[PDB]
Parts: sequence; C-alpha cells; structure tokens
Amino acid sequence: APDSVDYRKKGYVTPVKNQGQCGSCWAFSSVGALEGQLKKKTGKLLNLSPQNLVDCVSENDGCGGGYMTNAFQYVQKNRGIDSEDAYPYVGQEESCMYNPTGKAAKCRGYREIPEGNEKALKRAVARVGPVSVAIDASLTSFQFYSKGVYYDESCNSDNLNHAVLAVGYGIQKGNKHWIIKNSWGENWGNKGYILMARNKNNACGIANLASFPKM
Ligand SMILES: *C(=O)[C@H](CCCC)NC(=O)OC1(Cc2ccccc2)CCCC1
Repeated sequence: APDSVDYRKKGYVTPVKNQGQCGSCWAFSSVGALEGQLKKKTGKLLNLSPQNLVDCVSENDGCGGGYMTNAFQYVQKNRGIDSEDAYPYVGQEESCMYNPTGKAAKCRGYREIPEGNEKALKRAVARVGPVSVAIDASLTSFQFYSKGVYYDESCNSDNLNHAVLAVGYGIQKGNKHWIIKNSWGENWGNKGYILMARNKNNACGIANLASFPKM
C-alpha cells in the first residue's frame, strides 16, 4: 500500500488563481505554501494576498520574478501578510499598500529541501504540507498539458523558470507523480493542476528549489 497524499481533500488548498500578465508565479507559490501551513496550524485557511508579496517584497522583482524564500522572509519581518480580500490581486506591481488591519497569517521562517532530493521533498510534503517548488516550465509539451503524468526528457533541471506548489504525490497508471498546483488559471492543464513525474531522476528539476514556511 504505497504512500499517497492529496492535500486538496484535506482542505489545505485554495482555488486555482491566475497570474495574468505578471511574472508572479513565485508569489502564488509562496501564498500557496503559507495557506497550507495556515490551515494546518489554525484549523482553517483563507486566500492569502499574492499582490501583497508582489508590491512589498522588495528583495524580489515583482512581475519580474522572485524567490519564494524571500517571500517567507518578508512575512516574518513584516509580522504578517494580508488576505486576498484586503490586498486584492491586480496583475501588476504598484506601491506597497500593506495594512496590518487585513492580516490573515504570520510566518516565523523557512526551510529549504536539500537540492535534488526527491525523497526529502516527499517527506516534507508528507510531514509539513504543500511545498513551494520551482521547475522548467518552458517546454511546449508542458504548457499544453491536459492529463496523465507529465514527463519529457528535454525538460532542463538546470533551467528553473517557473514556481509552483506541490500539494501532494502518488501514482497513476503505474507512473509515480507529484500533484502540482499552477497559477495560470483553472483553464490551464487539469483544472489548473498537473501531475509531474516523481522519482524519474528529478524531472524538470522539481526538487532543485523546494521550500516551505515555518508557522
Ligand atoms: C514565474 O511567473 C516567474 C516568471 C518570471 C518572469 C521573468 N518565474 C520565476 O520567478 O522564476 C524563479 C526566479 C527567477 C526569475 C528569473 C530568473 C531567474 C530566477 C526561478 C524559479 C522560481 C522563481
């Protein structure tokens, strides 16, 4: 009886969002990780504010990209992150309008998964919850994905360019996989999700930049 986990059934995941014309993949990924830990610690979750991260995380580059660890760092220093409702996503960077009245979660730090270790990533997903990850999502085969377990050998593990959220893992038709929540709208892939090959030599670099927030 193989290990399997789907945090969507557990109430750790919010509906799929859409970055729009904004390289904010990392903000949705971070918010997604924070949301999982929120549910796990407080028993309930809310939609956190990715726009809050885009505008305030000065260490990152807004619509120009950013690292999830900088996001977590920010929330800890700032002593809070706004809810999606208090700081709505507009799809482009603007001045930092963080307001403590709309706080919906806190962060006390973060941990990175040892680079390249899918086993460690598997344990983290199982012991912590949804984990922020990065991959190479530039391949056409990746972008037009619709079902099954994605695997394309050309995927370059040394070219991480898109941040996502690992909300679980398991196996389909004999092929092990990671359950990945994207931020290109539910119109993308399978209702916004995509199953990516797991234990297939770290395909797409799925484990080269994984981390989660301590809450
Ligand atoms: C996801 O929307 C962004 C898109 C960036 C627009 C150019 N991807 C991203 O943030 O990539 C990471 C950070 C980064 C950005 C640019 C060059 C190098 C690194 C890399 C993996 C996760 C975020």
